[PDB]
Amino acid sequence: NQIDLNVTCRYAGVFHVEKNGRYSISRTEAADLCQAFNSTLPTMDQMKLALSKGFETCRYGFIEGNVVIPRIHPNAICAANHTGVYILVTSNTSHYDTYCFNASAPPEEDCTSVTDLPNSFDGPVTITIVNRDGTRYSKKGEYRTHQEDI
Ligand SMILES: O=C(CCC1CCCCC1)N1CCOCC1
Repeated sequence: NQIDLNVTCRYAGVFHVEKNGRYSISRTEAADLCQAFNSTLPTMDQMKLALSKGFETCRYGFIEGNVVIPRIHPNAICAANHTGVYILVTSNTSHYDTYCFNASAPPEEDCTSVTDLPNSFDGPVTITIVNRDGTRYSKKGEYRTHQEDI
């Protein structure tokens, strides 16, 4: 009973979270997952400020109201070579990664590692935070509040 959560740098408090190395989070699970990091789904304004500070990924993830990819450098295989906060318009499917926003993070680029899952609740799952540099933090708990996500 294990969940891997790959996390990034925080940019103006915004960061990316990928679950189990594949697109696998529903919108309900995404809000619960950010709450476990004492965080919320970013607003579009919060995401645009994060982009302006250096944030980009090559993965679709939820924000409040949309599924997006923040892009700085054009790349043909990331958001069809677009720049800016690219918004997914047409998809058949419902599961993506998520973005999260923590208001207490530093104002600009924070590329230190994540060393805690501060607001997870009691549960049976071994949850492992995996940083880009490979460092890990594990703790037993749960974050999902909706049965359909378990
Ligand atoms: O776990 C924590 C805080 C513990 C430490 C405290 C300083 C920042 C690095 C790690 N967070 C989860 C998601 O990003 C914002 C905060």
